[PDB]
Amino acid sequence: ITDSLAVVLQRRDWENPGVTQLNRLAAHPPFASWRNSEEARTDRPSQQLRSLNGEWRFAWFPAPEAVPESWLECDLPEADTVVVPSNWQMHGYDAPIYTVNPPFVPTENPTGCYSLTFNVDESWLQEGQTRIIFDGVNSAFHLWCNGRWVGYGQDSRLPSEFDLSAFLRAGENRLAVMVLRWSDGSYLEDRMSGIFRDVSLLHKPTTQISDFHVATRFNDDFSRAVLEAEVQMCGELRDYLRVTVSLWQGETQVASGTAPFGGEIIDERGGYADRVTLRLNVENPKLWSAEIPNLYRAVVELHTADGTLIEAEACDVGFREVRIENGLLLLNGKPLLIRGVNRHEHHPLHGQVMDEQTMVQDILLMKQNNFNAVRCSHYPNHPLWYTLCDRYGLYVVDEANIETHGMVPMNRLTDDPRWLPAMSERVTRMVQRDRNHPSVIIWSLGNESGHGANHDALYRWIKSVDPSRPVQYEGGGADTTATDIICPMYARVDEDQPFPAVPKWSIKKWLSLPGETRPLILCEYAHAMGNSLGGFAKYWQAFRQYPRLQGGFVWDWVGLVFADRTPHPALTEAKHQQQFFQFRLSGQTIEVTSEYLFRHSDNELLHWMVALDGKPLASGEVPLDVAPQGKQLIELPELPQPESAGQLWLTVRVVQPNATAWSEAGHISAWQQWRLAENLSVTLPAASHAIPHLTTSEMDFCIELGNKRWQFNRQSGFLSQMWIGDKKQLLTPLRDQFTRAPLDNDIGVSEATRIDPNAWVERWKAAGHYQAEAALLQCTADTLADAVLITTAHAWQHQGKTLFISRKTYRIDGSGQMAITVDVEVASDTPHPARIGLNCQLAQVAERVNWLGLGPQENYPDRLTAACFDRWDLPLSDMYTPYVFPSENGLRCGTRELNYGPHQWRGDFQFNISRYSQQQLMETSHRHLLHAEEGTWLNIDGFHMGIGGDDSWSPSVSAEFQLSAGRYHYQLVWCQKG
Amino acid sequence: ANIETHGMVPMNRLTDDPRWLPAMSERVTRMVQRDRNHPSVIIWSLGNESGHGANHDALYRWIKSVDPSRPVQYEGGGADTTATDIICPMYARVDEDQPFPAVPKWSIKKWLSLPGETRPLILCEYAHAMGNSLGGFAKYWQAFRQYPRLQGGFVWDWVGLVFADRTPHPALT
Repeated sequence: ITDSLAVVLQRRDWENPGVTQLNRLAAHPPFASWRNSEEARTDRPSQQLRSLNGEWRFAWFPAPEAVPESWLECDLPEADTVVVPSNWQMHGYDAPIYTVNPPFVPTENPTGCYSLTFNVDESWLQEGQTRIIFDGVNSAFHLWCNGRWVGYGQDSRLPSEFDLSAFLRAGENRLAVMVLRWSDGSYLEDRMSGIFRDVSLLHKPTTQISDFHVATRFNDDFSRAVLEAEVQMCGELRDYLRVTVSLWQGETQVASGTAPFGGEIIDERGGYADRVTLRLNVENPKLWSAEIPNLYRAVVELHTADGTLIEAEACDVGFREVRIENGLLLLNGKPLLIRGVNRHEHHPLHGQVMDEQTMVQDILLMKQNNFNAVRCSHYPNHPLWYTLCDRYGLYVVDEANIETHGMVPMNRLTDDPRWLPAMSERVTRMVQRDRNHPSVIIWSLGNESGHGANHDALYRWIKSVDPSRPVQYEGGGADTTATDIICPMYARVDEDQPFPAVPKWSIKKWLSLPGETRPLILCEYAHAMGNSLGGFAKYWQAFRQYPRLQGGFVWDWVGLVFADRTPHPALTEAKHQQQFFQFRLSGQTIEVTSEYLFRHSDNELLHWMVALDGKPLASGEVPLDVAPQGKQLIELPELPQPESAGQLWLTVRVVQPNATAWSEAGHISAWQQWRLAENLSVTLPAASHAIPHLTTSEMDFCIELGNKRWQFNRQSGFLSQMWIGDKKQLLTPLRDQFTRAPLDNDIGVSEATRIDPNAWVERWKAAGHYQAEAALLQCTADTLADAVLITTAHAWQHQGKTLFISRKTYRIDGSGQMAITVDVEVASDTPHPARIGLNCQLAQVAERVNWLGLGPQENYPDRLTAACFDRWDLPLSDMYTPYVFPSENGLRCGTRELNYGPHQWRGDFQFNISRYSQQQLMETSHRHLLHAEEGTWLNIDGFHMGIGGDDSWSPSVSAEFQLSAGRYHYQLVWCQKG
Repeated sequence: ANIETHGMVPMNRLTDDPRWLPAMSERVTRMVQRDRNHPSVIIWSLGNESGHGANHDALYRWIKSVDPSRPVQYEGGGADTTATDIICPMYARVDEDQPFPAVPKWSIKKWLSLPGETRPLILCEYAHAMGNSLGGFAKYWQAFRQYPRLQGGFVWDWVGLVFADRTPHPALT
């Protein structure tokens, strides 16, 4: 018959861009079909919305032409039971991976056959309309109900609704869903097939609310608002039908309106008889923002003239105005600063199935790290996400599910009018679904699809239908006519990237180009792959200095956190750079500037502390009373002035004494540190009575002092062994190190098969930095009046070229201390080294690492503003960052003192300490393959290269963070317990 | 024009007074009447350091009516008033803002991109050459070459960059 798979799978609707759906209902805001208005007002669950999530029968087939006809009537015997909201590649049916003919898809199209057997009660079948809703099905699908074909759907990321009234019988019914892995829609979504979102049954009355959308208008000072609500009905029109729209603040009704159906005259033929526009006046409305997410409840009742209710719908309403004025994006008249992050829908252990608790955890983490905006990365999200962003407060950019980055002209589809219908569906249905949410402030036309005329047409469509929101689009150079905002991807603060026909100007230069008036917000910046986010403070200095630089979205929230939502160290950096209080020090006065636009600092307390080399001396706490965008002066008490040598540090932090909806009591939101005053140590070490004794064989230099011994290998010139009593302290000799295990930013997109030679790791490998051999040049050993002096000279050579020369002096005096001075010259023509330091493997393993230096968390020369100077004590495992792909990690900069076991190192250095060598980190592909080595590897660097982070496919370490000086000096004193 | 009232304490006390409009108008109109035929003259300047009054706007409009072939520039009242076709700051810096009250000296890069600003920027005075000076000149010229609407400037005091006997200062190199 006509419902057999032979007839249905004959036109190949999945290989036709002109067919994106069959028998699919219109798009609309989410509906519950409440039959009592009190349940709609309180958002209570509706008896008319029945979830079909749960156990479904599933079968897998290599191609759609391999499914037996009997599947249409009876469930297959070998079918496996699954939970329907899921991806079938989480169950071992076909292999998904991360990674040609625009209309055609491969003939071997993996096919999932879902089926459900369910009861429909008689009341639903007696009257009204029953529909099935698929919140998301990846690629395309065909639907059968009790063996009769219903319809066809595409656009995985938006709901597909089908009228099931004529197909449902009494009692048991069977739904059969054939889901294809690829369709023509895959060319706009350029894996992970299946029914990955919720499946529901909705019952509406015969006459019903088919649509409704709300808008807010304000006077000049936002003290008066008009809420306009347009309501569309479908069904049989009657003269007694009424629509009431009521607005509620809590349990208090603030406005209400009622009217029959029939709108104003639109043109010569009249108006809409099935539509009604109600206008509600709200005096002094509580405005919605991310800082204070004030919400109202709008209840739309379709009833009769006498008063019996037919059906009720409801939504949350936020009174807020978004507009671009004089080149500035304003919310409620104030210029926004977007502290945004890009976020994909990725469950920690369920693929693309997003549940409520994961969303709440993510929102809490983002708000706790000073994010106020989120970008729906390249497709519309679960509808619950927008509700949660309304309720907690987060600016949302809603993005159409259009992504054609694989195209070689890259606008081949988006400049073709034959693809205009498919793109128009993906834009219009998203706008029709999500236009009522106050959190959604910007529409995005999609991601990386070039710039065609379809983009301009859809941009103009959105501007006509919804003028309340700006439209942004990155594509064709991030500044085309299809965007209201210049929205570059990974443009840099100061350095231009003049690519042909799509240059990435520096954002400062981009703002001032001839004729350019628009605000600039980066849709993607600060790529967080691996050990990254160097140079973030430069971006935020630019954001705060330039009015039309209004922020951006950091790429990949999850990423800034691990899959289990464990935070990356760079997240701390972001939290510090995006904090809402800026601090200035002048003498003994702290100026606190609030970066809040709307809220007073009513839950803010300023704690301060003064410390000398990590030892606290004075502290206090001052309540903050700062108006939005205002300033508060805090005069400090007379600060201590110690006579003891050391450097005075003043730390201030902002604490929230009370808990909020998103933070616990005592939450730290902002902080800042200053150097107050330094006293130089002029006290001399008391002269010792003993003198270290030197013994010289041809093999080694041996120095003895009490129970301590130092042995230098004369063949190699390096300190080879150390003895306390009779215990050897070293496993590997202390030797110069100029390389690091490459980071994701060092590697770039360089591949073993496809080498990119501009990458840092490629330049280091070609120069022979990893294969350079140390050759001893001079070695002298002398006894002074009160010490022993060892001097060595080493040259590193590769293929006849000297890359580095290291000259070192070792002074061992009568107190047991060993001072090491290192002077290194680097050839100007070799690539700048990743580091200049010393490396050794300590024989003993200790539980704790103590250090007077910067920050508790890993910090680097170009990512260290969020670290504070103090005395830190951590477990050894806390000194290693478990990046998925192993690399150099765990460095602590600005370190004056390091204590590990019985060993102390003093000076001015960076260090990392771990159980993994740089060699093992380089040669291990995944972090689970790492194995702890016998002792502790210590890397003490005098100098270290920046890590970059602007992007991960080109060098991004700024010149001020490269080791280009050519000559380098450092000193470190090594002593033991005594 | 030979208009310079930098000693005034409101500093636009004379140039905002209509009783001084005739005297200023003579100094502007007679200069334009004398020098309008020279091809080397490409920009008219309304004077130096006189605040910003309504007389400046009136004389700017006069020049635009009489001689539309040349742009009119004026530093005064913040170097970006309605009496100038060019943002012409005095000694504004490449990267560091100097936010003085009511006459801020923005960084030139920031000055270009202020909301609503469309004009080119040319510094009428920069790189003060008193004594051993001209450090940071390369920063100015890196900014000039990077930014299209940063179109250069005039170094202060040719003679100065040279001594009185025209012997060259090292910074001239």
